[PDB]
Amino acid sequence: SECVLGQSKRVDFCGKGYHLMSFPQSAPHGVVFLHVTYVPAQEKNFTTA
Amino acid sequence: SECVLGQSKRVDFCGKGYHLMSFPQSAPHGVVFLHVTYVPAQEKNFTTA
Repeated sequence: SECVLGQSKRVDFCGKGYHLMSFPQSAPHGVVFLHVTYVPAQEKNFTTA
Repeated sequence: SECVLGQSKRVDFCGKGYHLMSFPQSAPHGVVFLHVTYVPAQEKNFTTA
């Protein structure tokens, strides 16, 4: 109800990172979620005030 | 996962009041949280439109 039917702001609820979406899949006696998330990359230092 | 690794918008979940931060500590067979929150103070009336 939270991951699929909208976007989630709870940390580490729908995947690891900033959540984007989720896709459900059926499974025998269970369910599988395919969470699509967003992760940063190469960074750089700067001087801030 | 929620109070420590981020900021929580849920009400009366990560302590009482507007949540600011949280700190974890270990105890024999358990965990202890130190929630740091924000609470209003002395107020005054005003006329509004």
